[PDB]
Amino acid sequence: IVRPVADFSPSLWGDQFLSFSIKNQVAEKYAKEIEALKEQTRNMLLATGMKLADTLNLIDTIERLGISYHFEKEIDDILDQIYNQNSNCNDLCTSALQFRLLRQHGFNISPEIFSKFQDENGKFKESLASDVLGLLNLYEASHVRTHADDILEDALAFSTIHLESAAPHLKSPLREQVTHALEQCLHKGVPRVETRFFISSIYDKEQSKNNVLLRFAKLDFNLLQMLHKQELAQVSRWWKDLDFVTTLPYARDRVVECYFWALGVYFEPQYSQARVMLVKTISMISIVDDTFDAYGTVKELEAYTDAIQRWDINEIDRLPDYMKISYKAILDLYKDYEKELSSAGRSHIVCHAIERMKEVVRNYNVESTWFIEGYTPPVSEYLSNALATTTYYYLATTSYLGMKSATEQDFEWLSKNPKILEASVIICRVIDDTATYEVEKSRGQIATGIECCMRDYGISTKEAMAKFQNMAETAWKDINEGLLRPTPVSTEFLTPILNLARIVEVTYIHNLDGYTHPEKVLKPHIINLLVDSIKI
Ligand SMILES: O=S(=O)(O)C[C@@H](O)CN1CCOCC1
Ligand SMILES: [Ca+2]
Ligand SMILES: [Ca+2]
Repeated sequence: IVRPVADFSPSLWGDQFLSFSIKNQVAEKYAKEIEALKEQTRNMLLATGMKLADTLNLIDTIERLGISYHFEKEIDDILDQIYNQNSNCNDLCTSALQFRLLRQHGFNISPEIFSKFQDENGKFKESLASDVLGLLNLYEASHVRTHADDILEDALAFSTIHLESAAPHLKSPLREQVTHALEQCLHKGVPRVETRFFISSIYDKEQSKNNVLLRFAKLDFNLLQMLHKQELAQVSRWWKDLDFVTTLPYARDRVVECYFWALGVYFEPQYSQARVMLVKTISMISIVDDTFDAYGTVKELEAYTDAIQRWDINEIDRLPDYMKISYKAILDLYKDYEKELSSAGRSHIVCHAIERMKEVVRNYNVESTWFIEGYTPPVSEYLSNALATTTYYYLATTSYLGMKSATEQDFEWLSKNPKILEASVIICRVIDDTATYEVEKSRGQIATGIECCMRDYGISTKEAMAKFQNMAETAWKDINEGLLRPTPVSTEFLTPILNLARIVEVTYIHNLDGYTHPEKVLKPHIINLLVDSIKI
């Protein structure tokens, strides 16, 4: 059997993450000062007689500084108050910020708040073109619309064209904030990534910065980073001891990139166990993906697929040696999961992730069959198979395993493919297909999403690209509506799904695959998040 030529670049990281020993002295000093700064900051939030604009800016700053997870109660109480008071009487900057912060937190504030800023056409008054802070907040707000917010249809185009026009002459760091925003809006960004940029590039350079907040933000960021580095070392040791690097050399070695993905889903200390479990899964299904894609024969993949469905160590003999390696590791990983959850009495819930893995692997096999037969399905049939092969139903389910307050009813809700999950899956599917179209067309993949789309509708590659973009825009409006209260499950279980969508946007920015090619996109992120501390 002549296998295909391996052409994945090695891990760019070597072992620089394998061993990290926390300096307990520094950690305890940071935590002790953070405790004091946390209380000071709580008192800023609870201060009476604050103006609306002042309150919204405080909340926004604390969120962008990445320290709002300390104040979920306080911030919710305040936004709820603001939501229920309906004092509609402000300027563009405050109105746009009010709208965004309320919507991001699930408060269904009416988009009518923007009507005073528009003419009879629903087009924004061009007289606002010289209000940069208004334009910026409108811009950010434009990204949180649902299907009921067509009044905001023009906001993105309007704010973008005038922000671009104004940017070169703005003072710093406002210029850099505007420029960054035009490239990466806050709502669709990975929170830690935007937080790192905001702290170091913007807030630290603001003449008006609050010193208590800056200090709090730098210490908290660097302390959590210590945890993230301990987690990544622990995960690096686990991966090294699997040695897929050598025994399965055909597969992408990207456990660091997988950790960045898990960090994007949640960064908070309380999700440490959830994070470690998740990254192991992303890493392992990545192995399986490359087994189907870039190594295994048709006959081999059939056997592998059927053994996964049956899920039993007795099936290993029916597999080639190299497939036995990953197959035992997969079964082992889930036994580890059950054991790790045993003391919380939550072992039983692991079955949900297992069934989603089986689903993924079934659809991998279908994808291979199609490729071998040279079959180009209609878009509907393509999607019925390729949505699961994003792995996103699977990763979302996996993300709940370590979350201590996840219940059976939460998994039951997720198992029904709720709308917010479906949207996140679609975004991953259509962005991936837009980015990887030309590469996979050269590899002979006649069953790529874009190809299917072209042949089905009889349209050019350009028009097919656009239709997929539309599906992405539709899906983000669905995610946004999916966050509005009342929510079908607690918000804590929506945020990972939202964050999975963000990860797509961030990983495939400027239409390239940053997971397969981490050097351009992911590498600076990983360095900013997991190598370099923020200089204090
Ligand atoms: O290279 S593609 O195969 O087109 C896209 C893959 O990166 C998708 N998987 C890989 C493993 O991590 C989860 C997503
Ligand atoms: Ca693949
Ligand atoms: Ca793909």
